[PDB]
Amino acid sequence: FFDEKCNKLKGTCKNNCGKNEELIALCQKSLKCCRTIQPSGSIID
Repeated sequence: FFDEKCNKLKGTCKNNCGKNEELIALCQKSLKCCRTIQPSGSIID
């Protein structure tokens, strides 16, 4: 449910977070929902 909503927020479940990506939710199979955050501005918060 948590990163199911992350899926809606277009967060991809990967092992290690990539470019400007942060860990927002813990998935199964050791995947983590990482959001590709937009730079230049104050992230997403």
